[PDB]
Amino acid sequence: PFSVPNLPLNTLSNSRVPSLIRSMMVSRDHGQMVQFQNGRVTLDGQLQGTTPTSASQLCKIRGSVFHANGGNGYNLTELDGSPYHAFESPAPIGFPDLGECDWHMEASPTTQFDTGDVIKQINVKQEAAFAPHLGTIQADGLSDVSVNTNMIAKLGWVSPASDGHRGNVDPWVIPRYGSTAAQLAPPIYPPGFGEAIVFFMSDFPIAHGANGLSVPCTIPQEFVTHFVNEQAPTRGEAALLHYLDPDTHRNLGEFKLYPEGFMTCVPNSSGTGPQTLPINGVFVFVSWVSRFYQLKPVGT
Amino acid sequence: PFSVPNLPLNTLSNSRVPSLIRSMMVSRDHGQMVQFQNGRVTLDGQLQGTTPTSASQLCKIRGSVFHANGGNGYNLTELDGSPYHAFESPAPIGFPDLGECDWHMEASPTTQFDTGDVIKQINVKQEAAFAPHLGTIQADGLSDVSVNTNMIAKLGWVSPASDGHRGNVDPWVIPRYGSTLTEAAQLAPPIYPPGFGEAIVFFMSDFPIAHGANGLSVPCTIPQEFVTHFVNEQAPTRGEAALLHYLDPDTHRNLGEFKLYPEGFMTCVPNSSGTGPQTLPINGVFVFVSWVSRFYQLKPVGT
Ligand SMILES: OC[C@H]1O[C@H](O[C@@H]2[C@@H](O)[C@H](O)O[C@H](CO)[C@@H]2O)[C@H](O)[C@@H](O)[C@H]1O
Repeated sequence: PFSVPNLPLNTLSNSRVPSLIRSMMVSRDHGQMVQFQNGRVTLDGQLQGTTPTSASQLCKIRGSVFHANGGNGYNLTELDGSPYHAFESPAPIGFPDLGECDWHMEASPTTQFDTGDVIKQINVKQEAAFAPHLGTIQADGLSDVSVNTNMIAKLGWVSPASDGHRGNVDPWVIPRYGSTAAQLAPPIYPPGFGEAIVFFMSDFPIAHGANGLSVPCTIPQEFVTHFVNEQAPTRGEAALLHYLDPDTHRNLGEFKLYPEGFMTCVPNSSGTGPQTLPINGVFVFVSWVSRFYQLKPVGT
Repeated sequence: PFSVPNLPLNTLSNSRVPSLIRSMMVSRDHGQMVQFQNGRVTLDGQLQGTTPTSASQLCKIRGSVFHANGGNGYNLTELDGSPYHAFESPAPIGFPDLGECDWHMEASPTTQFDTGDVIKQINVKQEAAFAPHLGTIQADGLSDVSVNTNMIAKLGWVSPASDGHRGNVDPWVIPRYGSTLTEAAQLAPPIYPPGFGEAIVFFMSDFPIAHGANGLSVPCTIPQEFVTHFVNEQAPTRGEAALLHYLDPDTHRNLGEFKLYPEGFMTCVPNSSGTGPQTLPINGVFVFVSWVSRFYQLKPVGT
């Protein structure tokens, strides 16, 4: 039988950045289509895009340093050191999906070292030499690292594109994985009947973010892990959820979780919808309903 | 009904550092006693020490910058910004438990910013002014940050203690959480091997460690996703130990027997050499078999 975690949202992680859920929101400006590659999972527990099981795999890169004429960078592997297979994902699992911005990362050797001198602040730009699908990315800060040095890089902060084609960091945009083409997790659309996609918002270090520090995702990481663990057969077109008060277990709103692993509500006329709900509530599965089951409006 | 995650180990996180499980081991040198404060949970889902629900809360510090008595640091809060209550727990939830080393962290404001110039490389030393239990730590790299600037710091790497009292980083050692007596601090209790040839199973992950006693390796007593699972399930503990099989999901073979105790740690009986689970593959899955007595004798594991 299908279930969602009985865990308060404010204790759970974003599925695109390793950061606690701070709020829920709907977006009129950005909610018409998203194609996030992290936080992508079916309700019967099939991982999609670059989505890992663990939050500890999120926004990390592993590779061997290459030195090329007018570029240095990484020949990419999976985080565990094993080969990257194109038949599995558009990039190695846990690869960041924050498109069209600079990635400021801390890179360390995957071999035992004595001193912090071998730890490098690197900058990955999304320009011509950004080709994760082809297994190669260019990175600044590697000029003094020996060729074939194996390193793990962890995303620290993001800033506007070095080439200046954008003024801000747009956390709704995914990368262009590179091609000469990647099998992306499919686009998510609001399915009609006044329904808006629910976004789980977390703060991440972003210089000039369109929404300041806020990064949206379509499902908490611990929900991803739960579905992968349970492998519950999908026995309906949508799973009806209640968002409960953690003290009283009283119903604060109705939500539909679709087989494609994203969630919707109908926001109240006023505007905000789930944004006015408290963030220490718990989702509970009620029953399977049709994809045209009409939800009561949520919020003020 | 009690269960453990049906997920391969190599896809799961260490519960002390946010890093994938690379191997299992028993420890002759360190396995007689551990008192890790992260990865601490009962089988019926009670969090202990500083253990968070989420791997994303691990090895993070949140606080407001102070300048006092020629030393700079943080008045600590919980990671969600809510107040840290002193004299109640060893430290805020997710606070690192890597004792007697320097913590090199990246600190960023919890308020929107325009430039990366506000992002600071800080060093937290475990010296006289390291008092997380009292809700205060000192850090190098904060002299140029305005008083009351609210920041989250994320652990990047650790190195030997600046004061030189130790030559390497020992990842088996927990912090001294103030000038308070360890007995008066509200620590998750010590874990002992329970007898009958049983050794504590340690889940090993690589973390960026300069001059580590075990190189990059950090041990923990349970995968983070196991912690979350027990907190979610709240399964009543109906036995003295939970018997597990470690299965190869590809070959359909039982690779070894393990006992998971109510205190949330796992044991095996290692072979004569004492290498035990270290030779097992890391892509296996644990499954709950049944509740057994503390005297239930396990088949030896390894080579
Ligand atoms: O050995 C203690 C200490 O080592 C590093 O500090 C050294 C410093 O002692 C030396 O004089 O200069 C180098 C070059 O930058 C380092 O700053 C670590 O930084 C420190 O955390 C501690 O591990």
